[PDB]
Amino acid sequence: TRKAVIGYYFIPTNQINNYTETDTSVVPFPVSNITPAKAKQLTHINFSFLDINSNLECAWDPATNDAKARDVVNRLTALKAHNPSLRIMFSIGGWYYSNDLGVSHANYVNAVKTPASRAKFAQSCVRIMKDYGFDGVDIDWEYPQAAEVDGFIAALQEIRTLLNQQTITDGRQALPYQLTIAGAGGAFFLSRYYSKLAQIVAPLDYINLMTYDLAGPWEKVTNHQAALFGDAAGPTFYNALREANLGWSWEELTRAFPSPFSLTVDAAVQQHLMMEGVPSAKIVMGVPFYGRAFKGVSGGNGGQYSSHSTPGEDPYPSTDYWLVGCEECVRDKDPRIASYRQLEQMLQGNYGYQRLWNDKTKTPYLYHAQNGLFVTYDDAESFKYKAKYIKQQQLGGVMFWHLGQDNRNGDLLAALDRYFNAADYDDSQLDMGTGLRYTGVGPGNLPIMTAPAYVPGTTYAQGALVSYQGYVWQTKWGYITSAPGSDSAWLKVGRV
Amino acid sequence: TRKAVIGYYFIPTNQINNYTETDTSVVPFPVSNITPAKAKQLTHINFSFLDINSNLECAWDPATNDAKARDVVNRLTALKAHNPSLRIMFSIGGWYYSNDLGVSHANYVNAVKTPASRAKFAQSCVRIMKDYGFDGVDIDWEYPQAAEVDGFIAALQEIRTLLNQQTITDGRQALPYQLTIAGAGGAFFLSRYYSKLAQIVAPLDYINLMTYDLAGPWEKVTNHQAALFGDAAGPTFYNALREANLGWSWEELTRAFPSPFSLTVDAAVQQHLMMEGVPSAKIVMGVPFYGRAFKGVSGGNGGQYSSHSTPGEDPYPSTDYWLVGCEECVRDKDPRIASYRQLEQMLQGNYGYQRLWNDKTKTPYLYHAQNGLFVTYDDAESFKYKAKYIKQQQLGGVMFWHLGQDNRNGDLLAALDRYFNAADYDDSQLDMGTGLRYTGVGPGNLPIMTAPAYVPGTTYAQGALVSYQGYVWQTKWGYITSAPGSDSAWLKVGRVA
Ligand SMILES: NC(N)=NCCC[C@@H]1NC(=O)[C@@H]2CCCN2C1=O
Ligand SMILES: NC(N)=NCCC[C@@H]1NC(=O)[C@@H]2CCCN2C1=O
Repeated sequence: TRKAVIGYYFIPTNQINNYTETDTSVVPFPVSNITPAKAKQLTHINFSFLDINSNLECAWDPATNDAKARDVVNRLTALKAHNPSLRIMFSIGGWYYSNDLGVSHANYVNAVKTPASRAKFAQSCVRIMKDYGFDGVDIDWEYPQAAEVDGFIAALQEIRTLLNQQTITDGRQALPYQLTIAGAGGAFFLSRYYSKLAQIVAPLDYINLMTYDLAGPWEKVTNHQAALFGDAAGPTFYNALREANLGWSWEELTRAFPSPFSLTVDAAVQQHLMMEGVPSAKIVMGVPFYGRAFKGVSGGNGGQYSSHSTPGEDPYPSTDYWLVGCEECVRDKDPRIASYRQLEQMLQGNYGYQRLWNDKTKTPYLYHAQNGLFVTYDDAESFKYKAKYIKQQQLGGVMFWHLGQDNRNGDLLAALDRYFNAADYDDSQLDMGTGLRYTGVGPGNLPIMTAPAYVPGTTYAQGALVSYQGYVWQTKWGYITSAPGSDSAWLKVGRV
Repeated sequence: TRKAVIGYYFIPTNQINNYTETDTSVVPFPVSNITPAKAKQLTHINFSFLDINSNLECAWDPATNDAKARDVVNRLTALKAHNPSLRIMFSIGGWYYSNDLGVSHANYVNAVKTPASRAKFAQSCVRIMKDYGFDGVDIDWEYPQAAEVDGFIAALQEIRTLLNQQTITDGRQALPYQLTIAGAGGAFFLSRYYSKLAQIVAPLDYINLMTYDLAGPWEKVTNHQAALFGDAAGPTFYNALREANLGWSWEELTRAFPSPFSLTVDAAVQQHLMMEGVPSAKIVMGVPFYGRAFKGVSGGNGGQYSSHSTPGEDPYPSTDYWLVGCEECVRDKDPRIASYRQLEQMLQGNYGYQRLWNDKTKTPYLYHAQNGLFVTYDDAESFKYKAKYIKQQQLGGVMFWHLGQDNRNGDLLAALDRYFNAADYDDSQLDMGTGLRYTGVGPGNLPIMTAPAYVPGTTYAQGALVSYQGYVWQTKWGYITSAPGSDSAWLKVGRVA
């Protein structure tokens, strides 16, 4: 099965309202930049972002010029002429609109509240999809909280019901309408809805993990924002999942959620695979087409794992654009984020940056020894290991933010496509390294094991293993006189 | 309120059937050994044991001569003439009958299954109670677990309803019929029903904790079987309550159930107190009137916390009776258990035992340097600390197993009564020691705390404390923008006044 390659196309309301493909000063990345070749390397483009309004319906920014919006969307759907598998999805939400303190947060909470609010909301998503010509719905609420999760799940189920009906009504069996969400790629936010992951993923074609922004100026020490595996020399974090609303025992929580742990892409993927009912084929690994920069770092590990003096607030609370050579940072008034396109230009500009590589995390980073700057980012090299992991772990594919950040030749996208699809690319010998793997074990990823059938009437010693009801169990202490599932002394440790 | 003093009177079916008060080789402990003085020192006598038959009703062992059974019980209820507060309870169950692998275990599981079975069983308990002249029902199922607990709770509730009505019918308001159970005194068995303790205890007058047998040959390291407090030098154990179906977070489980921990009497009592809705007044501390012996122990620490070579199978699989001076052990065929009566004799018999004391656990022990023996037991001195604990912790009283093991003068029973009631006993200056106390805190026994009210729309740093919906909450990590409650970021740490 072809791996999904999902790229976000984000365009601010002012750029839509002033849309032009001939003046990068107004619209830095117009649709025309997505050439036929690039359209063929994508399976999905997530047009972003739409929102949920006070009327609790899916809707465009109230300030959007609808006729201009329709034309931009039509340009995107026109790309399907070059790739019959291409889908132009539209994304609802994003951090700005939906975070707990975001401008539209209450609308998300209220829209999933009742059977009626959900029906109205689901209907609006499908109506918007059909009216503008989109191929599916992607919801990026960052993020529903424990008490809102059942409502969220029910809303997704409703949209799924309506989309499947629309697929048949439109004769779209060959390319069914889809439903996806952008899911948390870090344990802290993930813990909000983790316990009900299976129910959340059931109505989805994919859950696209935001497995990046795992480091930022909001953290005390610099770190890689999307390390594939862990580096023992780097910072470790509290494993929030042990506090998720699971109802599991201490042994179960402990074995599934070691703490502290390394916040990496592998951790997030493995945490999802640990839940039963969450299929690897629906998990999509997100990757960033941008880097995060920090100032005020010290030497010793090339800028890595160092204290820093970078403001963590949004918007950037200063006028000091200190990321040397980053012209896009001046345009966007924030030196803490730089597109791969800009970083590549900074590297060939002799600005004082050294490109270094961490072979544990399998990610590159820049160090500016003169100015004390550190940049964590991803590139065509880190993408080889992530692509191999996606294939080995049988994931659904890759997602990335965002298309306008790739370089002019579309090298990052081309690399992802190459790694999955090129007949002459062979990563059989690619060394995945010795970085730390997440070793938690849960209901969903128990190892295959064998053990004698449990025998009623037998008394078991501590550490004994038996098979019962299709799983292998081990005793937590001795003199066990009742059965697995009915005596708490038994721990499920394997399957089959 | 007077503290309860609940003593078991256990008599095997063969002794009932050949009951005699003039031949200790047939009946070692006849009822006649309970004088008026002893009757006045007790508040309850738990006659044991009755069972639950295949008809799922309370019943005597089928092999019991009924007339002889009534005569033994009559000797016990006649003691009431000497103490108007005394109750002769009858106990249903016990280890032999009710353990998972016991001969009658199925009957316990099936009797509590449905409204009909529970009604039938509860009616039979009250019928036996009235027919034989008992003053209450005590159930000692060791122990219900899983799906059985809800049924058990409903059966207890049903018996309570029937007893209360019987009390009114009989005009027994001055000494109402009572309902109690023997409860696990250790976390492993306690974990079976721990999550529903409040519901189990609601219909009871008392839950009598079997806070003994916390050490035994079944364990690789010798230890005190009923330490009041812990000795950091002794063995520690996995806290099984961490595995009960409580629905608590990892932090809550860890805070409530330190692990490994010292299996002590204080741990069991504190573990019950940690659960919301379990009143200290209903908690009864059990104590043993017998000791457990180990052979093959090493020198150095008086036989304490040493490897040993003591058989663990039951029955005692050997014919070797190695507990020096213990002839009772010969009569009963097991050198691993001895009554306080017999142990006291071994101490007056110049057999080479040293009586030592652990000032952390507040318990005595015997050490036979010559033969490599260790005996853990309780005596009048250890009962001083336990009785003071009962008073300080406002527990309902003390329970013990069993009356036949006290010495002929009834000194252990006399000591307990004295510690609770004698005007001439003063423990105000008795030092409880520095042994390890159980310090778990449960979401159901949080301290009063004070914090600013939670402000919606605020972002909280790690470790911040706020008050919200009756509790004080602490954040487990930073940048918290969610409200306290089920949300993973917040931990209930205190109660708002
Ligand atoms: N200015 C900053 N931080 N840019 C990085 C934006 C990362 C971007 N934010 C989002 O909310 C969407 C949700 C879907 C995935 N997204 C992103 O990667
Ligand atoms: N021979 C031995 N092991 N004697 C110790 C028996 C302890 C005794 N056993 C039980 O089942 C009753 C239930 C009520 C309290 N019990 C005991 O202490």
